[PDB]
Amino acid sequence: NQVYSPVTGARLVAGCICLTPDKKQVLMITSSAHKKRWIVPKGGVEKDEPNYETTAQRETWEEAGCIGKIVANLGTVEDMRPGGGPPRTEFHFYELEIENLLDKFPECHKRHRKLYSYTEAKQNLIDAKRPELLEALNRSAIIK
Ligand SMILES: O=P(O)(O)O[C@H]1[C@H](OP(=O)(O)O)[C@@H](OP(=O)(O)O)[C@H](OP(=O)(O)O)[C@@H](OP(=O)(O)O)[C@H]1OP(=O)(O)O
Ligand SMILES: [Mg+2]
Repeated sequence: NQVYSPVTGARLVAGCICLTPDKKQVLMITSSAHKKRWIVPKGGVEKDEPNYETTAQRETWEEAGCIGKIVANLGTVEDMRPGGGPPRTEFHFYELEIENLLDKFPECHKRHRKLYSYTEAKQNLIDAKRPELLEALNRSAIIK
């Protein structure tokens, strides 16, 4: 039920850089694969979905119980990895303004969630070994 690139054959994923009204803090969730690594909400595009905004906002709700307004398109980043060969993932990110953070959401028992300063969020994605996600974060309007 997943969607792949007709060029690279890379898996199409969409996610959100969820920033507060003041643009000081960003919403991070713990990885499911590894419980101590901090990432941002994102997930596979599905066949029915008409655009990437739909995937982004769906995954943002499921993984982080975040509701908000998409204010910007941060373009794409790739999971370019060791050796040669095409990327495995093509990520489409959007900046979202956090309107509401719900206590309950589909994966609130599988993950932790917390607002971080730019400084600490940058360290977390390094620690998490996800510089593609840090690229996307740096494209946002976060204060540093
Ligand atoms: O759908 P899968 O084939 O299981 O893909 C998983 C899944 O990615 P998605 O969220 O995009 O589905 C993991 O994310 P979780 O939802 O389990 O958190 C992600 O782990 P991260 O949490 O680090 O993103 C992991 O990537 P990794 O290679 O780091 O294990 C990735 O595997 P793929 O390489 O097959 O995409
Ligand atoms: Mg996911």
